[PDB]
Amino acid sequence: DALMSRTKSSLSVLESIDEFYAKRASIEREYASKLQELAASSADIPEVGSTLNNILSMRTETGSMAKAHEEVSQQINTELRNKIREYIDQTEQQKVVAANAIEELYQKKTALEIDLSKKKDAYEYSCNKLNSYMRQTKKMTGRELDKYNLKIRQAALAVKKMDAEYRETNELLLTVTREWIDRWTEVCDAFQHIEEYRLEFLKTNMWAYANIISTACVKDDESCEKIRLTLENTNIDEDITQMIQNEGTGTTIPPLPEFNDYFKEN
Amino acid sequence: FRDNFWGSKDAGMDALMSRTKSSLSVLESIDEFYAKRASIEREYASKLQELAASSADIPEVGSTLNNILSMRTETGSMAKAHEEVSQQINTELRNKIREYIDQTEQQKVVAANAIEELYQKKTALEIDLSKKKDAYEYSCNKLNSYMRQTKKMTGRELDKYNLKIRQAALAVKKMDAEYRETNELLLTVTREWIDRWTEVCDAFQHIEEYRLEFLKTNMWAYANIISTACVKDDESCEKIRLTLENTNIDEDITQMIQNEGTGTTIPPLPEFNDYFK
Repeated sequence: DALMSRTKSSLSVLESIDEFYAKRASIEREYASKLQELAASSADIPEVGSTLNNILSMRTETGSMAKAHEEVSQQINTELRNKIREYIDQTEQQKVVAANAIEELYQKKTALEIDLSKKKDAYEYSCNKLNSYMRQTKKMTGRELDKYNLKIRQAALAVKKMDAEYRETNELLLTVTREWIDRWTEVCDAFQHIEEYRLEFLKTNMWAYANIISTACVKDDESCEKIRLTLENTNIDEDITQMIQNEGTGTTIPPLPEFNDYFKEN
Repeated sequence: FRDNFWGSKDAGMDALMSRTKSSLSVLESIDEFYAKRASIEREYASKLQELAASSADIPEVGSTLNNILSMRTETGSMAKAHEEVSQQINTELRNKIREYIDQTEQQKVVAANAIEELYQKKTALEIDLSKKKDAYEYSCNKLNSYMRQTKKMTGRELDKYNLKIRQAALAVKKMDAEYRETNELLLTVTREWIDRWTEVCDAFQHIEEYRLEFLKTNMWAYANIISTACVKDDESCEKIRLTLENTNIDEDITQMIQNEGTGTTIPPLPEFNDYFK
């Protein structure tokens, strides 16, 4: 009944899925965030002049350009902060090994001492093989072939010695397993501890996953509220006024043609 | 208020002809800015609904299967959220910029229609009035040269003076008909030129007080097209955390180990008194 394969297969499924979570986090920033982090800030932030002479209707354009960039400073944070959490999968994907390679090899050694001792017991099933040949002497003595009784002594002394083996191998193999019913309950209990705390790790480390992106959502949303604030301070009648002084060409009327006379210099 | 755009002759028109070409260069720079932001977000949703829908079969199952899958099914919510963003940018935002681009160029013709008619009519007279003042002040040099030579060479002789009255009629001729008249055709044109030009400055001022309000109301749409995604993403975050509060530790009740009735006493007892006794 080598059913340690079932509790040892539970360990094959604790790291083949932890790999997926760490693969997902490792992928949800290079296949998701290496785009906005890069494309938003990098491809943007030029010195292309807004060329709006309006000191105010220009505050809102750069405000839209700035908050495009103060939106990307927040997807970079997730790219950083969430690849500084996948590094907590390895403090479980390899810390669990500290909790499952210590009381596993220490339990393997005893688990095979049983295996050959029982094989030594089934090998010492000769108490039966000489009992079979003992009875067949007694069976054939009903015919009385006159000194089979000497043979019967032999198998009688033989049976005595060879069950003294069987009783010896049986009491030993008894406590070898009686001390394995005990110690196997300790791996049953220990595995149910760190296969129950792995779930608290999974749940608590995934609850801190959305709280890592919910920050990102509230960041750029709060930054979008800043594009509407910069967009409310605009007062237009003062704006063209400020813009006229720049592009102003002339304020006095083009004086009219007057008829120049003859006595100008007479 | 925009009366103060007169200047010398053509500075005003060219100062106002550069403002429209610069104003148009503001909106097209704003238009393209959406196009660049558009495909950026469009690439964001491509990868996400790729990443979300690229599901695979792994030994996970049970009440913890919800949370892991909750994470996969909310990366497709982001894609849907940010595809709408880019969608709302090229369909609504960019296209409505192309609206005011064309509406205004068609309105920038109606405003100043006959400006070059009067500007060139005013120039024709300006130079032609200068052609006439040119002759008038050459016509008076000769007269002075005939009334100043007679000044030093006084009337001490007997020569017919008809040189003066012959050319005095010229001075009146060239002056009156050709200067006091084209200086009055220029006046009536000028007084209308000031009128029409004053109404063209007023007409673009009104246009400029729209472009500023339009840009504000357009970028306000831009801000709220993004806030659409932000609350969508934020709401789908509690959906992750709603499915994490649903997780109790009973998934280890999903047991596969074959036990509970095994591990017997095992003191093998073949005494071989089964029959033999």
